[PDB]
Amino acid sequence: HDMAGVKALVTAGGTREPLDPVRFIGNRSSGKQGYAVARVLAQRGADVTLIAGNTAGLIDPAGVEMVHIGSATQLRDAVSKHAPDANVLVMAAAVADFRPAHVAAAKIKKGASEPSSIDLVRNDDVLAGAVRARADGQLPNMRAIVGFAAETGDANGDVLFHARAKLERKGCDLLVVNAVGENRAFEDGWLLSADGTESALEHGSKTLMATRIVDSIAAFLKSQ
Amino acid sequence: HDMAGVKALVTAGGTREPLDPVRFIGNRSSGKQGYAVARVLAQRGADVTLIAGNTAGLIDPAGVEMVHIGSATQLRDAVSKHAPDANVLVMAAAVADFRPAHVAAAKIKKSSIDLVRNDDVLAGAVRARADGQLPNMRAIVGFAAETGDANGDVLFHARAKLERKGCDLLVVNGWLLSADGTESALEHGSKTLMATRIVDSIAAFLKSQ
Ligand SMILES: Nc1ccn([C@@H]2O[C@H](COP(=O)(O)OP(=O)(O)OP(=O)(O)O)[C@@H](O)[C@H]2O)c(=O)n1
Ligand SMILES: Nc1ccn([C@@H]2O[C@H](COP(=O)(O)OP(=O)(O)OP(=O)(O)O)[C@@H](O)[C@H]2O)c(=O)n1
Ligand SMILES: COc1ccc2[nH]c(C(=O)O)cc2c1
Ligand SMILES: [Ca+2]
Ligand SMILES: [Ca+2]
Repeated sequence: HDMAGVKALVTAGGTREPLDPVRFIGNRSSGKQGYAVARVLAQRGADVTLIAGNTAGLIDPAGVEMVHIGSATQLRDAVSKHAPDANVLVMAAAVADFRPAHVAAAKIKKGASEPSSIDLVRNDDVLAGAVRARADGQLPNMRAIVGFAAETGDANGDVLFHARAKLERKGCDLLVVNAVGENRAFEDGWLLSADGTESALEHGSKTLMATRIVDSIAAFLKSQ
Repeated sequence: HDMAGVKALVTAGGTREPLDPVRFIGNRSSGKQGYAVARVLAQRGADVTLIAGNTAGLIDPAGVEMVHIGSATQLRDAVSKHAPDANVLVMAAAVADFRPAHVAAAKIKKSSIDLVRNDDVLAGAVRARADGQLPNMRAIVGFAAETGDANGDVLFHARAKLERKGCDLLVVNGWLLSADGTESALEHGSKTLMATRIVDSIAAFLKSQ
């Protein structure tokens, strides 16, 4: 029970930026990977609370207090509220970077006219505010902040050169890059610790992936 | 088994228009209504093909030919390949009306997005039949999604949609509008009963033909 006596808060799923009651803007996270690690935590003795975004269809993990949100701002409101109680923070949510400038209260009808263009307004970075909040002494309880990253690589640089920067810019303790697995085929794995450790993530299932991460988390709490 | 020897084509769920590998634009359909009709359809003897977009984790109906799609262009092309074989088309998919002007092949690293309209598949099916490309098509069904405003009721707007679209039946959400001008109400029973009233209403038409 390596995680006995730990209150752990995790975010999972992808957020939806409404355009109107029906249309919206999204990121392609199923949420399964985030659910998978919270489930392991509960297994290792951890006190888990799950903020989940649009992951319905998935079954609620046993022993985990669940809270549901929809927009990316609804996430920030949810995270801010439960955060000063948690010992560990895990942000496996694919949070939307932007949202429509205005939301109509009703459906927008399809016209025979040059389809207009959607202007955008930036959403609050939840993980960056939490590093600041702790840094400002607002988190006496927080012992661990874990991020998740997706990188493909550009001609600026590969997938790996890109997330050493993101780890340095966001300032979290561990960063999981390219870490979602496959149970079906065609469905780079990299753990970046804050020590400069670049342990690679074995290609495998969501569970072994989820196990290695909590495995990587526990060690840190012991080093602390 | 009133639907013996009937080839039937169904769409259900929603489409997703890529922005890049990760971001996309969609709708909020469950797919439940369409899956329910294909299910009821199969029960009465139909050769069912389900072109299915985004759902809530729904399970593929059985005895149903399934086709899975993501974008709306993937749907149009999916419907076109399978259309000349069917005797009935049921267009319960919530199809995206537009898609991004540009799609990135890789992730966009951290404004305004320009848009392009998607071809209206149901309208393309209604005229296609009128033009004699579908001797096999005997019934074409649309589904209306209305919230309403000050220009009219959810109800009025969709009297317009029946005339603009030109299909055999239009089911509004619970109400059902025939091409006779027939206007029926749907009791909010189970989606299973709604789907039952619907196929019953579809069947009635094929005899009136
Ligand atoms: N490009 C599109 C979009 C809609 N659909 C179909 O057209 C019907 C009408 O649905 P609705 O979205 O309410 O009609 P729209 O013409 O898109 O009206 P609106 O202005 O509300 O968007 C649905 O069966 C849907 O499957 C379609 O085939 N072609
Ligand atoms: N508004 C946001 C966006 C992301 N994150 C967190 O920051 C990490 C970065 O995820 P990713 O989307 O891959 O990177 P971005 O922050 O979007 O940066 P970029 O656009 O450069 O890829 C993730 O753990 C995510 O949960 C967050 O909480 N706040
Ligand atoms: C945008 O980056 C992504 C893309 C897909 C994803 N899936 C999951 C998951 O929780 O399974 C997380 C996640 C993040
Ligand atoms: Ca992003
Ligand atoms: Ca539409």
